[PDB]
Amino acid sequence: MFDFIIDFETMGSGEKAAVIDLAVIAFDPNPEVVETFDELVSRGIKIKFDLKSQKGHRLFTKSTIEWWKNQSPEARKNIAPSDEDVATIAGIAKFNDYINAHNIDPWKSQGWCRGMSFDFPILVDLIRDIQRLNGVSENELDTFKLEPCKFWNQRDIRTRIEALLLVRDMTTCPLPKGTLDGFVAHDSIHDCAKDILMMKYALRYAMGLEDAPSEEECDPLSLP
Amino acid sequence: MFDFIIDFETMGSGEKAAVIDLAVIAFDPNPEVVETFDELVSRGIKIKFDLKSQKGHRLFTKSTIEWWKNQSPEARKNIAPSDEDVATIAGIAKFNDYINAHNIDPWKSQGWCRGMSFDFPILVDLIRDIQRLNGVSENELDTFKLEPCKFWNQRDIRTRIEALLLVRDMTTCPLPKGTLDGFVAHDSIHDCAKDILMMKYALRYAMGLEDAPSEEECDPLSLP
Repeated sequence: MFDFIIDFETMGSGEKAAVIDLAVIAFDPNPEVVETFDELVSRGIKIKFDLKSQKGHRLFTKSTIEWWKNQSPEARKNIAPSDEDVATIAGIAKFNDYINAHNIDPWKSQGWCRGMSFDFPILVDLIRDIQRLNGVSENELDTFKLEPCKFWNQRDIRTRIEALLLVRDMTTCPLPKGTLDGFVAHDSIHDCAKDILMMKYALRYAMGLEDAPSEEECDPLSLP
Repeated sequence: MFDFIIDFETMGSGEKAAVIDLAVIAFDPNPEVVETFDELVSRGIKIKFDLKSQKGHRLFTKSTIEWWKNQSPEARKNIAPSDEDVATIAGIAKFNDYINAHNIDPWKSQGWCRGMSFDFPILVDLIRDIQRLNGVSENELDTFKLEPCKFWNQRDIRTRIEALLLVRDMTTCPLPKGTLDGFVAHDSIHDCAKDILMMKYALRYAMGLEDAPSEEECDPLSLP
């Protein structure tokens, strides 16, 4: 029984926000199982969307367009159009296929993102497109069976880590030295891998299966 | 500096969902203060929405209507129209007034709901309505200064309680005897006060400030 992480890059903010990419990784919640960076990254997939086709269908917020304009050249590159872009209806199909193929229990697994109010409402809006394509009226939408986890099993990453470490406003977690060797800063799959690791080590410390390293004794990439 | 909790009752699922009421309670995050049920309730407010005014504007989901059809008559009484009903712009104004009168810091306070992907997107869609009321286009909405907490300060109650107690899928917390004395079933404000109390004590049981009551020696309104 694996859990999973998801993370969207978008051009807007609400549940109809134009989506740039969607990274997802299944992982083992067992506190004594410490899945490493490389295997997490390898198990993960990145679904990349065709932005143009969402014009007229999804929401390009201008305060987000400008935000992207000011970001770094390598961050802007990761979000440029490429030949791997897929329509959103193809992307959500790929997303469901990954879940069905990766030991996710529809009733017992948990889904995680860095801000539940952001990724899950978009995810669900995309899954609702699956029913809209099949002619379902908006007020008759019912995606309870199509969703990758039960809604009461979505989980917020900021809330988890902050609660595990008992430090208000602390939503990252230091990892032992070299845990993030091979990290590429604007690789969607890596970002989810680091968040998976930070949540596992927070779980081990709060249980007492290892101790929090020092500032000079931990991978500096894990340090806010 | 207080934190706050919110909770809608709705007739719908997405961010456009038809709203029935909105309970909100400002409360003290500090562990060493245990505020009583009676003062939490007395600090809370309930905004009840006029359902008829939302027909054609907000989403009435068939399966949510059917789920309401099957609740007890006590639960359904809260749904019926009432003299205290307000238009959605009126209720979001009242919500903003309550937040402004109750020691909430925009940059530091944390907002709480049972299911971050449910209430906060509806809250934000109601606040967006303020900007559409001003003639702002959908693609130029920007509610960042209007939101009661910053988006990264939203927090999920299910994730919190489960993290503090270290039991997978345990989203309630046992309370010492008499803690819920006075609880009235299906009172929107009472439910939020219960959740504030369950979050506080879960923090205390994690910090060693008290030991959890035994399943026989706890308030039975806190059991699963």
